[PDB]
Amino acid sequence: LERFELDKRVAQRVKEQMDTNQREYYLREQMKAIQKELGGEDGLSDLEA
Amino acid sequence: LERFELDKRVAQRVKEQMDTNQREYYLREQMKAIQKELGGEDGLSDLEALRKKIEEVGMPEAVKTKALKELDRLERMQQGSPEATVARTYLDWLTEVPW
Amino acid sequence: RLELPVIPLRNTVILPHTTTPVDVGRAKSKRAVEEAMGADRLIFLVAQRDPEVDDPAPDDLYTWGVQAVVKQAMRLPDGTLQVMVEARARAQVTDYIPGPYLRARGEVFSEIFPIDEAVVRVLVEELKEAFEKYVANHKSLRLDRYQLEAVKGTSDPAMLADTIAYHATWTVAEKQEILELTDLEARLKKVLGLLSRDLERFELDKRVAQRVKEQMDTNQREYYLREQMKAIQKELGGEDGLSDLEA
Repeated sequence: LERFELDKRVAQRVKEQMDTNQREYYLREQMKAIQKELGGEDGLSDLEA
Repeated sequence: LERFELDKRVAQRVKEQMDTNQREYYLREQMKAIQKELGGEDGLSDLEALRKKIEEVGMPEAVKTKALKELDRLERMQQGSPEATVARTYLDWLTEVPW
Repeated sequence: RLELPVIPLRNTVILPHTTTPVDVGRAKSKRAVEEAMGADRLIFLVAQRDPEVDDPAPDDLYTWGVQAVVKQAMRLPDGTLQVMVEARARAQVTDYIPGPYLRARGEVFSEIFPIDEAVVRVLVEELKEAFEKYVANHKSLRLDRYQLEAVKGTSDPAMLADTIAYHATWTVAEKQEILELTDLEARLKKVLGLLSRDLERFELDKRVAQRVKEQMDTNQREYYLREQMKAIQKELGGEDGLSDLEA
């Protein structure tokens, strides 16, 4: 009973892992996306300036 | 009539100017919004406090702009690099001196 | 110029011809609502300060308010008294009564008349165009024309300017300022400009959505590229096993 209970525990856990990984991955993706169109994208340039 | 049409066109031009300027800060808002939902919270609003404290104190506008450039230079490595460390120090210096 | 008790709000500036269920959560402000029902069903909603006031104060109310009317006087004794109001039209405010509950000796309906109908109807049509594409483009709101097309007898363009501005979700401080505006089309230009700014945000969303889609397509394509390499390299894997076997 308890072994299958922790099987379900790690089942919800592993689904949360995929949910978390998808969300993390996606979040860093659109911050890359916003970084593509910024004045601060060019503001990082020092010797280029 | 020509003067009034010129005035409305100039007002519209300044309107798109300020709207796109706000669009840049909305992009900044969304980027900091990304930083909070990801873990770390930007060191619990580390640069967020810095940027606001700089630009809650009255600056010349050139100072605000070059401060934003030096701010966005913090996309770099910061482990002894004199390109984020000196940037951190310079940012804090602009943050702390009275105006 | 008459006493109507002012119902405090948190920050919501009630605009004319905008049906609003006002959730009066303060027990110090519920008495204003009860006096508004007991005051010939004549509400004088004057908006508080743009920041949500910790204590509704007479000086926290602006010099302009709206003379609303009780629409649905059902009872909710839950502490957060929900009153469904609709502002008849805006009016200016002269002097106040100390509270809470807040009251003020407000004034008569101070409106701006529909003047120069040609340009005004033209800008209202442009505003309704911007608002209709706002409704049909901004999925973040999806608010129908059931509070704008629902009002037709009072076709005052200030009423529509305050209704369309209400239908969108920019800052309500600008709604307070446009309620204090005396120019009919500067109200219309202000709503149209804020709608254009919102549509600029929306097209920015489309632009960044295109950037993220191309970026994920790029990552996917590189992933397929590497696994080909792995499907092009694994070609001789079996031979390696054979040489690693009897050979």
